[PDB]
Amino acid sequence: TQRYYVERPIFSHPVLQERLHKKDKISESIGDKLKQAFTCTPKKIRNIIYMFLPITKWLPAYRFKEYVLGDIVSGISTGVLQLPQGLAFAMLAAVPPVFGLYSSFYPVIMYCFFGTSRHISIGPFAVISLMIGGVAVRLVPDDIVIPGGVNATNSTEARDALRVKVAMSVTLLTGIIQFCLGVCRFGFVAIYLTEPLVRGFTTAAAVHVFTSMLKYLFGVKTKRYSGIFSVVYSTVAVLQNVKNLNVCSLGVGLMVFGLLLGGKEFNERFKEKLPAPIPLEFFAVVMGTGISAGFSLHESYNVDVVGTLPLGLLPPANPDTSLFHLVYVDAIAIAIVGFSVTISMAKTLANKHGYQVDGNQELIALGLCNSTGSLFQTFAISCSLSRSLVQEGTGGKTQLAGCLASLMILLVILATGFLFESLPQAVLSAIVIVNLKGMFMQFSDLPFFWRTSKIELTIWLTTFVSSLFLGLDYGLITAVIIALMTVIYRTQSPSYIVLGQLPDTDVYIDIDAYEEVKEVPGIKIFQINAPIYYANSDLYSSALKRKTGVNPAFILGARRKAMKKYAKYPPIVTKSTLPEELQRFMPPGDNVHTIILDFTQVNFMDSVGVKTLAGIVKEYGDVGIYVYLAGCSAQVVSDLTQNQFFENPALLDLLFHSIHDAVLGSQVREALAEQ
Amino acid sequence: TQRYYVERPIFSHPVLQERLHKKDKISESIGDKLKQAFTCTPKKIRNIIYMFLPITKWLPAYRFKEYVLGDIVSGISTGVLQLPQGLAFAMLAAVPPVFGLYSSFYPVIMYCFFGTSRHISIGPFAVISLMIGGVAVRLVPDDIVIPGGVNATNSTEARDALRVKVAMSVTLLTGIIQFCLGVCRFGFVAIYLTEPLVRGFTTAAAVHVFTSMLKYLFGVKTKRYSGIFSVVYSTVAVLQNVKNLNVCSLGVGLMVFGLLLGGKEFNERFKEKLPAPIPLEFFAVVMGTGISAGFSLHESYNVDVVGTLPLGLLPPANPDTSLFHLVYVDAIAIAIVGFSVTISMAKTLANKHGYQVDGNQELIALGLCNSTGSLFQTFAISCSLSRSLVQEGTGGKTQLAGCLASLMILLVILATGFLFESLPQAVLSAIVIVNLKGMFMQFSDLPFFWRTSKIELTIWLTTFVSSLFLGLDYGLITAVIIALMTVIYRTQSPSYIVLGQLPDTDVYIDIDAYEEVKEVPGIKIFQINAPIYYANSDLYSSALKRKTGVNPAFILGARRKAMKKYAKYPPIVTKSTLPEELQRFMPPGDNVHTIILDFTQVNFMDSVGVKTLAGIVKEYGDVGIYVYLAGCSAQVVSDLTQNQFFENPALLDLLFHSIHDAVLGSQVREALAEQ
Repeated sequence: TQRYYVERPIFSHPVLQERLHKKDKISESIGDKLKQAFTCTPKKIRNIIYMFLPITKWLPAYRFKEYVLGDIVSGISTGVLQLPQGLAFAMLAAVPPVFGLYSSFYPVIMYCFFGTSRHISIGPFAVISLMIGGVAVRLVPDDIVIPGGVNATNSTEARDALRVKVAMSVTLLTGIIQFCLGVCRFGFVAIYLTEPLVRGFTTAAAVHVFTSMLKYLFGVKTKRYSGIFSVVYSTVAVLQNVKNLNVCSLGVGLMVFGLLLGGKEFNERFKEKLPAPIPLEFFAVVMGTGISAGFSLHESYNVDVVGTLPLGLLPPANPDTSLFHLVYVDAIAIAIVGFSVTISMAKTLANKHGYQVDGNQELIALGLCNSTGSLFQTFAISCSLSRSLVQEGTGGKTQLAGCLASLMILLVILATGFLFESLPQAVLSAIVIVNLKGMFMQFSDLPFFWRTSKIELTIWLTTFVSSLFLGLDYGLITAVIIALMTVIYRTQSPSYIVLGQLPDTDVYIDIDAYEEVKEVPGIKIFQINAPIYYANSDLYSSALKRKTGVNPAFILGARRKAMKKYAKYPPIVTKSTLPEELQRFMPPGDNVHTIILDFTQVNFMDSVGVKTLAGIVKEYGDVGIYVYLAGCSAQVVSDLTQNQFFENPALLDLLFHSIHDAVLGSQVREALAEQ
Repeated sequence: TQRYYVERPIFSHPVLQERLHKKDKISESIGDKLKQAFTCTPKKIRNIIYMFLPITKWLPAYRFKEYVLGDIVSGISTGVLQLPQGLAFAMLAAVPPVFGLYSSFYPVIMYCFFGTSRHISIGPFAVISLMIGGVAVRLVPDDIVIPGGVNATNSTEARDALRVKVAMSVTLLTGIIQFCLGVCRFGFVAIYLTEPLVRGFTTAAAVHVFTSMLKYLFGVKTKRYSGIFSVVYSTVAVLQNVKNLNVCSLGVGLMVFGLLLGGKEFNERFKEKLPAPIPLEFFAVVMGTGISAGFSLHESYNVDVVGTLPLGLLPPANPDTSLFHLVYVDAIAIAIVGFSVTISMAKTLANKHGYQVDGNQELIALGLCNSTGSLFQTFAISCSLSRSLVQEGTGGKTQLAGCLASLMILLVILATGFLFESLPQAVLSAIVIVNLKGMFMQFSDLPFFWRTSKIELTIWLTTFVSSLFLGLDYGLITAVIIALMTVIYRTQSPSYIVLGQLPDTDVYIDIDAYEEVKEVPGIKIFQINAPIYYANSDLYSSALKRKTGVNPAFILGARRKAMKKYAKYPPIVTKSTLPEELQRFMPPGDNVHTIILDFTQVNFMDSVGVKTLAGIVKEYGDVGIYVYLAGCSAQVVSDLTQNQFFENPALLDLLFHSIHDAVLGSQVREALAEQ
């Protein structure tokens, strides 16, 4: 009507090509673009400093008026949750518990200096601690009888110190690997961690942490498992040793568990203006240690206890390097899983607040944290998932909440430690299990991805199962590979639709979707929303033949049967005119004379796709049906040209700019044929 | 001009949707389509019989007049090449050589009954024989001293028989696995074997066969290697034991090698009308055995010899099944690699002649061949690559060439065998090495895929290297995974191009490609030829901001700096009109008022892509720039709707049917704004 007036000639490929002339587009010194900048410009230097060491821009652009309160409250809460988590993951690392406080202190300040994620908290992260403990057990097994010299009982201090040394070596190697990956721009790999992949992976990690804390909650001594089917073995071992437990350890653990669930529900449900997310975990830990000490619980009823915490800050003893030959593989595994968890949580919390986390810079910061921690008697670190959620939800505006947690841990390690000596391990297990609630709430993503899109649900469930039953490392690798497989599947099951023309317009849409579209007579239009490549070409050809209802093989068979019933410079022609007897013995099907293949949606093709297109064109030409490509893009035209599809026959004339151009060209030649 | 006259109203999404009404499209009993056919129709029964047991259609549709000559000549040549190849692969399987003739006899007739590939020959295929020999060595090592009873020298017959039993068990398991995969429609996986993948894999297999035949060519006894870096270990072992060789074995081997190369060049170069591809290999083997016997070569100069061939056809002794517990994994590996090689060669020879090979039916036929062979004292089988090329090139029109080879092997095993007793292993090694020439000629694909397309070259080289250095099994798996990774890369590096309008038409093409396209004033058009999904969204957004030259963040910064210099039911609005002071202090850039995102090429999106589009629209709306989606397909519109992108705001009005519709709608609203 009033608008959209075109009045333009028929643009086949040769017409549009002769209409317009190419440009130069060849810029000089291309491919060596970054060689010739290398400048000492102040802006570039400040940008590099901002990118490597972001605290140069964190501090000056600080907003006191509200961030002071936000970070104060969030840091208080996150350090409160940090102390018991650090202790529990330390005792789970087969390392004396104070090294958990060291790991909760040093890497936090190092990340503050070098990290970019606003809402993140850095600590032991029990699965990393599990791998560290498995390595320590492997290198320093329990049965080792060392000639100490005093000829006394087999004190565990020597074995514990050897395990600590193993932890130092492996964590230093992970730090070095992480830094080396970070400088070499490996953080780009963090783009393959989808949202459902991250959700499933973190939920599997939460299930791992739960099944790990089970054995301390029950007060049961069981053999430590690590590797593949680790969670299954841990759970079955706990259930096999469900007998001979410690009834009082369960009593205190479940008591603090129930009171802590009640407190969390009280604190979340009854949210008001002035009330803040009270530090429940500190109350839990102080009541637990008070009950344990007042009732002599460790010596009366034989409950497992944290034990003695050697006070003071130890000097930076340089670690050994001769255990790398034995720990390189598990150092690689620890570094990979730590980076994956850190970037996954930093990204899923950056999505909520709209800021960009550089995966490479996260990797560099995490590696430097791990290395300096190894220098300062610290095992490997990562992002604590539950503490990250707690710091985010409480309103941590900057990294200063992490700093506040670090200084509270510093207070615990310098002044106190007399106090938390008599603390049941059940209290720590209950605290960790309760704080896994934020991770466990991610199971609501199953109905969501069921309604929204089942490919994302498949990614979620596959990541969850693979990451739960295998380790987080192998589970993560297989989950990423399968998430990438989903794209191949999505290009392997396209939507082949036959198009029909909206009357007296140029709009071509699905014939069997809107009933106001009547396909133009004697023309069939095919349309695939996928690239035509090796994993897709045969399906595309078969679908064309099936859906258009025009199979050249059946047509040739019909010609042969009709003939049977009748018994009563280059030499190139791309179109064999039909030498039929001009009879009706063939089935009275449609009299289609051309087929238009819509390549607007076809992103690319490779050699197999071009071969199958040559086959399609040749077959339909042999039967007597023209084939037109419509809307071929420059990428697709180049992919057709590189392969020997245009040996300059009248094949460059089969291409048209759009579907309507192809329809009009076919109608024009059909009218010309009647002349 | 004369044609292409549209004269149609502006079709935004709501206008086109209200113009036309949806159909039903809901067919009854959908999703259970194959439940309600289950017919005894004669056509369906004959189709099923043709599909499972194709010899029912091979024989009746046979064309004597030319296929008789073709199959006669091709069968003669292929059986001639079959005999020495069978013997060599048998002695390489750590199995006495006659079982090579059994393997060359029974599975060939079984495949004739059940196989679909016209141009294929079935035999031992030295790498499969290598895996079989490795399994036999593992289960029956050389050092085993069995109490035979005669208390004589440690005769190898008992050890050889135990190795044969192991071969029986493993090949029966491979046959069962292959059949079970074939019935369960596993042959669809053969669609992921690209052309370059197949070429690289078969060239790596040829290199494997060459390095395997080296040690028999040199007459050197070396430890057998199998597994990962197998070829490297075999070659380094041969070169380490390059000393203490057998000079006469090398003499005869290189003599027949040179004469055979000369004969092959004579036979191929001097091709004429009446001359046929003479059976060179039979002359080679007969001269070799004549020289070995006449000069007493095995006992005079100590050359390795084929040995005695126990005459006659052995009865179908049923194999044991208690070795499955030990050989299941290598049976799976053998079945996978055998199917991969068979389908790869059958497909690459079906491409030359234009006929379809059902991967599932190939798998079923190969499994039945392996199983019945295990019943008849046969080790595992596959498609011989060199013999497949020889049968194809000589002009094998049907499977009867395979039958002729099988009957010639039957003649060798029933009548002769007295003769080939004194045959040097060097002659067989030279024959195999010479016949690897067809596979080695595939190295010409490197310049071809260098000029044509470098993704295919990357697939070729990666498949070759991975399949050569790892085994064919792990190499094949990694090659397939990387070939699928290339599609992810191809969607991760699209061609972002800014479009410009061809004057007074509706054709929009690249601005910096043709210099006759002038972009419409105050509009920027962006265009990606890729899906917008998780691995692609951030790159797409950054590329839009960079290439269009319109970054909302820099624009907001410019507004803030201008303000600084000045110091001298639902509540939804998708477009924040600019509250500027109406001043020029901002940089004098373009005054773009809308950005049109071309989604014609966008095949699909997932949750991450829809999130980044919501972000893009929100950002540009906040700055004061409209964003229009142009050409969204039904798949993309559904992907936008499932995710909460249309919460029925004026967002369903941002979609337009085509680029020109979006341009005209933006110009219309801009004109209306001036009112």
